[PDB]
Amino acid sequence: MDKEAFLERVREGAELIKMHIELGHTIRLISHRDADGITAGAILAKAVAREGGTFQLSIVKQVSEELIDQLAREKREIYVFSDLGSGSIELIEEKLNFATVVVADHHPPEKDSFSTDSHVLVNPVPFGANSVRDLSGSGVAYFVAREMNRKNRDMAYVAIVGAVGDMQEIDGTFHGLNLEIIEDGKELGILEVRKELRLFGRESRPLYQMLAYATNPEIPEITGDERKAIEWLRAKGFDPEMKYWQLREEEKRKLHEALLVHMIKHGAPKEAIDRLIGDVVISPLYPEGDVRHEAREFATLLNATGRLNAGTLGVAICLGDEEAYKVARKMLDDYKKEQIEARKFIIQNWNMVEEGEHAYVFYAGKNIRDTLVGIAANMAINAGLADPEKPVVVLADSDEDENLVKGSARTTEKALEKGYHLGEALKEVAEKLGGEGGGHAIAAGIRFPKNRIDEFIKLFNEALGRQ
Repeated sequence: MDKEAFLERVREGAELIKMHIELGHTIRLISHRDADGITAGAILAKAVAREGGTFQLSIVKQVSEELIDQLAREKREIYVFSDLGSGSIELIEEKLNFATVVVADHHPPEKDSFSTDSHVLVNPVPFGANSVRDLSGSGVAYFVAREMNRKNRDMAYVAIVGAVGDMQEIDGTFHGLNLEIIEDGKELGILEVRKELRLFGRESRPLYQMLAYATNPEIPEITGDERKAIEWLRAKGFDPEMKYWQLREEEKRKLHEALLVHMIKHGAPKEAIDRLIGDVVISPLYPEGDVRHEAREFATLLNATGRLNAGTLGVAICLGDEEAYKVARKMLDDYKKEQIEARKFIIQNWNMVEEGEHAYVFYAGKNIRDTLVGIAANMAINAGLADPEKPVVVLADSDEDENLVKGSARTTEKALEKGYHLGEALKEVAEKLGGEGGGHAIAAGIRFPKNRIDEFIKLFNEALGRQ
């Protein structure tokens, strides 16, 4: 793999950053949105701060020409790209030749090096490392930070969180330079490698969801069906509502046994089994039951902050800001709280639905958020409250606009046998009201003027009548 040539570029980028830190220049940091990028960005930010330096961080979706030009107009002394930039080398090189740039990334590069000296490409791939299993974005950032100062080895777990988010251990175990980072984490006792269930949700999910949402690999006759999964755990004498971390080591082994036997009974290859049960990274730095205690669950948290326009908050968490974690918790729990509220409202106030000949229409106004309209509809159905043969529509005032109403329609298999098609019906009514609508036969959505709700109820019943 020629580690020494790679380590040479690492040192190149490490000393270059420290040079600007000692010059009192603000280190401009740019990192990718996912878990690999948020962890990578934090590792560099930690390094800068540990040296008494100063940084400004950005969490972006991708490197684009617009972005590079924005950055060039900031006229910074140094730009540090993290988990990004490898495909944008000549771009970066032309528009940022006036400044120092360090690229710490593992994606297949455009070129194997920058033509000028003040631009260094820190990347293991040109030296013979596999982009998807030998080291991740957080990993190369970790090498840089460790060269700057060995103390940054305490970010070893944060580095591995990125690796797992990037699925570097897709086969069930770690490889390449990742192994070195893990050993650093083992020496500082901030991470432990277990042999456990490699599924998501060992800290914050019920066992039956942990199994049903298993895709790598999939669990035959269980993946997809939560009810089948519930039945399965109860039959093997397990609490389907319990969380994996709440099991004893004794109970965990028997869970593994039942799953081993389950896979063998379906003829799964050894490789599939080794992906289901294998390396799981745990950190003593966090209490068991907390999503930060295991790497996959941590990465899932950070991916979430990335998609919620709060990537910099996810970075703060990796840095050790407990208050940031509280922000992230309330942020996620407030949504779960709205989903619960949505189902409460529609069931309690169900005595006020505009039942027509063919459909139920429920207007909730401001009471339910745009996005929760669909699950509200499903609630009325699943409660057995609504006639299963009769489609349900929930309507709520839109957050974006004000004169607008977003709506979603759901129904059943039984109803579809009457020839119903919510997508085609919502299409027709939308066009007539001057809005947008469409979707599948069993589920669809629509947006239209708030002042034509009575007209919608008429048109929607009529549109279903024709089918």
